[PDB]
Amino acid sequence: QNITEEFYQSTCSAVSKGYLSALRTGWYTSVITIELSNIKENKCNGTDAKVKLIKQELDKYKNAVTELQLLNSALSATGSGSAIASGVAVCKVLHLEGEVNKIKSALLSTNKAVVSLSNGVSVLTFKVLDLKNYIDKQLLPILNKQSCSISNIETVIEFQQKNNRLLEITREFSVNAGVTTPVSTYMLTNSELLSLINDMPITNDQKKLMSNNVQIVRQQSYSIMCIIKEEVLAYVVQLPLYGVIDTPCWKLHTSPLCTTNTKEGSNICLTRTDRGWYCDNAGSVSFFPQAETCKVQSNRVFCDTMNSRTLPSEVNLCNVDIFNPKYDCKIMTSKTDVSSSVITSLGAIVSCYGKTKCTASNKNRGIIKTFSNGCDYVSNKGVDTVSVGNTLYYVNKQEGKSLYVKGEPIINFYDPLVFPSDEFDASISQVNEKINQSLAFIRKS
Amino acid sequence: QNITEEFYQSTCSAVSKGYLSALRTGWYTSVITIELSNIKENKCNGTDAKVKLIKQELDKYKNAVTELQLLNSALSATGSGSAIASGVAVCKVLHLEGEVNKIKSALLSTNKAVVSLSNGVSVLTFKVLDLKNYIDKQLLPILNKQSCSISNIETVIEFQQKNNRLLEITREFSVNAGVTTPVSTYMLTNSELLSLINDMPITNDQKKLMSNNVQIVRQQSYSIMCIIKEEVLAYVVQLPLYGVIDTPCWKLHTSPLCTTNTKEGSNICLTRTDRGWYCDNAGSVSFFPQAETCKVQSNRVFCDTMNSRTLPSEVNLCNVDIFNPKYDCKIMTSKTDVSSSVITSLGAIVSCYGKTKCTASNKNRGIIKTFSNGCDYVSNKGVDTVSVGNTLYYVNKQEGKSLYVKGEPIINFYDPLVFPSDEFDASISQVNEKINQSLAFIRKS
Amino acid sequence: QNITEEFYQSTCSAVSKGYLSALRTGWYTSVITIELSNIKENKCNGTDAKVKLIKQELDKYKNAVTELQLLNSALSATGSGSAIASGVAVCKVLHLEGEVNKIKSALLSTNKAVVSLSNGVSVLTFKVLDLKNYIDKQLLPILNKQSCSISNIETVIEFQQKNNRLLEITREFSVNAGVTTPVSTYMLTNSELLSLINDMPITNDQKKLMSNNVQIVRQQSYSIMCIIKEEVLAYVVQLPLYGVIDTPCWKLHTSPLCTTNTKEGSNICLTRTDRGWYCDNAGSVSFFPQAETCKVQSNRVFCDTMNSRTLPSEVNLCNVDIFNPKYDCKIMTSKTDVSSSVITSLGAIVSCYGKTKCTASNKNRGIIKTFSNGCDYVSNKGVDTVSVGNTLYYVNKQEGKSLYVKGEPIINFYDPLVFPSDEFDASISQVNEKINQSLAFIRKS
Repeated sequence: QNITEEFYQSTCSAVSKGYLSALRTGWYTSVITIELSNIKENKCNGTDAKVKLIKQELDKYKNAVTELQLLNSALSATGSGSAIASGVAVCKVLHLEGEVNKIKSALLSTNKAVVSLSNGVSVLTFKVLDLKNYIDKQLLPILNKQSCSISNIETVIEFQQKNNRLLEITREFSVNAGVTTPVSTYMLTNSELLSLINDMPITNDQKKLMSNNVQIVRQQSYSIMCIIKEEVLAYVVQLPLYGVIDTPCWKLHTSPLCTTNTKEGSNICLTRTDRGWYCDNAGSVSFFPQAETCKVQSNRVFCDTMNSRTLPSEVNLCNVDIFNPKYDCKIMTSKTDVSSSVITSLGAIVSCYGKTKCTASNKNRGIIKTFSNGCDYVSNKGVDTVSVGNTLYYVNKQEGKSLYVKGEPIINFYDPLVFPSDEFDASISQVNEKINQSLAFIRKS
Repeated sequence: QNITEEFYQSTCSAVSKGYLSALRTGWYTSVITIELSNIKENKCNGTDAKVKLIKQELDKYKNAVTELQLLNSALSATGSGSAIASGVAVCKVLHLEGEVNKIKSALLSTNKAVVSLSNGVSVLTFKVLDLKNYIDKQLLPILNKQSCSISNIETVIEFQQKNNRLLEITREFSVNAGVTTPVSTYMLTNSELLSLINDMPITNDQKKLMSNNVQIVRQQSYSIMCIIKEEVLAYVVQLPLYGVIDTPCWKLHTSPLCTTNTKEGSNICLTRTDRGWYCDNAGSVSFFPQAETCKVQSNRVFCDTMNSRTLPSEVNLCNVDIFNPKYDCKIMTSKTDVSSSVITSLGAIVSCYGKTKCTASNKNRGIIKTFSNGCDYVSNKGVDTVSVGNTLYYVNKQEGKSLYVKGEPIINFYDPLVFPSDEFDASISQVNEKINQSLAFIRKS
Repeated sequence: QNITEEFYQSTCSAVSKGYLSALRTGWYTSVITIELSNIKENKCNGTDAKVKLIKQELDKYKNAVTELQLLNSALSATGSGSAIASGVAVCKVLHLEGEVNKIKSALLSTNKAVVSLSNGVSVLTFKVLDLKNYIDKQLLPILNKQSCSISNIETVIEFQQKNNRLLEITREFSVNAGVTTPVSTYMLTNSELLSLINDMPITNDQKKLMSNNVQIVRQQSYSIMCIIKEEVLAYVVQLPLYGVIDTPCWKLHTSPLCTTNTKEGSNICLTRTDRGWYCDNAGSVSFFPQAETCKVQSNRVFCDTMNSRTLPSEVNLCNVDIFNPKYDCKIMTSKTDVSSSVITSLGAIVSCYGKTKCTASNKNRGIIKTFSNGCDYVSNKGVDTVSVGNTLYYVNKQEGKSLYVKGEPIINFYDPLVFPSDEFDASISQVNEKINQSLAFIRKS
């Protein structure tokens, strides 16, 4: 079994079944903190070049802290916006009153610890960088003098190494208005992310999914700059929670269906509008119109429910009978008979109209299929490329069976004289109720 | 007062009033220069590892300069494009003939100075990096020899520190075709940007707005690579000017309005198309259809006028009476009764149709409101989340009064048999003039 | 000659002729390899600060390698997707079985060498970094001991310099799901890219085009992370091939055309929908609807054929006679008489309707042209800016002749009572066949 595909010659559409859902439904916010060192501008009387490198290094530390302070203005938000709303809610708790002392006390003994906030949110806190312990115990005795004298270059490089992460975090936040996605390694390293997942209150099997797909979790996470307060810098990393797992998913590919009679071009067209990803979800179906929202790993589909529409489960009847009386299947009518192709999971839909050259070829055996006027389909078995006019498409070399469901093209059932041929967002019954309107004008006059 | 909100049950739309405009209307171009050092490839006879680090460091300097020279090809542009047209105009003045000597003479004594160009543009010039003074007075005597001998690692690190900014500037320009936005700290640091704002010929109050919102000025600025010429590298930072300030702004949220009779789904819908940001501007109204163009800070709305349409001030009458005879209010008709929600500034519009579960809940008190078939609205008072089907929305926790304007849903005034139910971009009178067309066909036959 | 422009008052459209095509039609994949050093975690007994800097430096090397290993999960793909399909095909060959040994043997003696793969693809292989030779011959004898003793800071900096490129490559790949575009200098330096172009099996003249436009080749290239296998890291840089060169290209600008009678606003509009870039290509015309797909250098247009539609060459007849019986010209009808402007290559189209102030001005001479109600056009000769309402447009200061083709506005030929004024995607004959439908209802009743 695994990934299969069904093409409907009747409706010029294909369905890629066999996928398993993982759907984002929740968020887990985590507060990542960096201890900072509050220091006044010292005046080391000596002009030692070893110290001058430390002084200008310290200025980059000061400018980064100041840059982070200029982003706190940023945080107030509009309007939906709901993607980071759970993380922004945590930043507001960090302001009052003040809640930072509880994070300092918990991270005073360790680096990763759980903290309960004043609004009930129990957050995993992390201490990824301790700049305060460094600059005070190893840089303070160098500048806290008249003259400078004792200073080594290993401390200059050690400072640049411990500093660098901060500069990187500030740089990413600066050119992203305080919110970045995906979450970079500098925002949260893999060892920190893998440890963070293992400590989250989630299922034992949900941990293995996020651990086996850490690169996907980053692409669906947010890093939100919160406060800079009392020798502490804090930002929230908002991790996704997948409440819908292992339910079936299928991808719908649609292409224009037009009549191909010998006339100059006076033909009627028809195109299904319900293309996108579909996944069973809580007795209904979550529909994702923008395919760029879902990321497919192998046979698994990672989507965000916030970018989805929920349809009745009867929406799948359009893939069995477009004229079913249970669900009014969505179509659109026009006369734009321009050739195009869609590359499916295990094949390619080709809508060839006019004088366009539509072929499917093998890279060593030449052309193996030529498409006639109308909507057709070819499997990826033996095919390497698809050519429509002057643009070349590459067929997916994924293994799987393709089922060609032969059927009469639906557009042939309509009389072109009575056909409403410019419906932008209609449906099957919506076209039928308009055909009856035109027939009433003609017969009863 | 401050931020308030009005919901119109009649038209399924809400207005978020109480905002204050800042609108970009102009540009201030500034030329940021880096003195470079023109050096031929020296052959230091010794293989000293301290010098080999300087030699490969110097190669990164040469490759960055060469990379900047490959971007000057880039600059010619199409086509609108008008965002950087004022900055590109300055780059063309820098080419002739040559104007760079005037920038060298002005920046020979200081770092920030005003320069008048050959085409009347008086530009604030900046000298942010002096690589020529460094490599000639501290790196030239090291390689300008047979053997190498005297060379310290502090000079190797000092070179990497003075170099780094340049490498960063070239890297950002390289992967952005010579134009970057927002303007990063490496393109122009905060102290440089804050100083640059204080020297601009603008109002005393306009300086405080840009100084208090430096992160917003960056997001609406452009860094444009100009020339590399005579031991000088120059690029233009194009800063925004806000000519419209403190005028009222309001955001319009619209949602589908459909009849909800018990039939299988044979209902007529209606949706206002004029959603977006609106701001009073010079006796008219600037309309921003793409909400992503405006950035809201607190009660202040930062927009770019180049991405806006100018409508008569009577367009606000659609928020008082959709049937007013002064302005033909824009709507669209369809039959897509699919449930959805819109999160407003101080609430949420919910369009619930069919069997979809539409609720609004508090995180500790449970469900506090359930939405019936039709278009309704709930305030953010006491509400934490909104659920429509399988997708969960977070309501904005901003403080403000919400006004529920009760009224008969406008869709109930239309006879479904005579209703043109697939108008993609129509209006109130446009639907009425089409209803009269259908009534003339039926009665006078 | 060179760049010229023709404005059609009849159809409210302008054509920017005189451009020369370069069209992507193929891909050249190149495997860029970095030799890595497989090392177990040593325990240098001494706590030497010079070695502690090497140890933490070595950890960044280990984390980057681990980060690259977490991206190999990523590679499986959907669905079209065809942009990197030729590069993904090479990554799959690198997996079996194993093909990496052939790359090691070829790059054992040199750095750039040609390799023939097991699936016939002859790929240019590159060895841009030799970390294995460094860490084994200069870092292994430092940590491969009890105690540590001999260790210099020049080796610490040398390691950071040789390391840095790798960290950069991993960072870009990490936040881009293993595929980056444009190809940065760290993925492939200019000297490497210029050398790579010179060794490709392409025409002598095609090499000069890619060498003279290396910044454009990067913007149309892809860097694809392949495998990490046997002390080797490999990623594919997918370079564009331009099979269509020096064929004519022209850009079509369209704007709404509406009647301007004195009524309240009861006017009919008409707008050509076929705007975009057009280039002659293999006896047909490649049409690029999204202008952001093509990049114009001087008079040369760089486009990707995968983002194009192929139309019959008769599509240009709409720029000579919109009513020609050979090609049914695509238009759309509405009543949205809102003022707007389009900046062409050598002028500006202005659609002024209602009470909107539409002007074209010179920066020193003031207003030089005021636009009346209707669709007009002004050349860039003497014009600096165009004002429509509250938004200001900058006209392109490119040199070239503009031809004003006077003609009766096409919208004046239609009777508003019989005009179908809400066609979303129609054509000339499509509107005529609908006008005849309404005339049959009225006369034969």
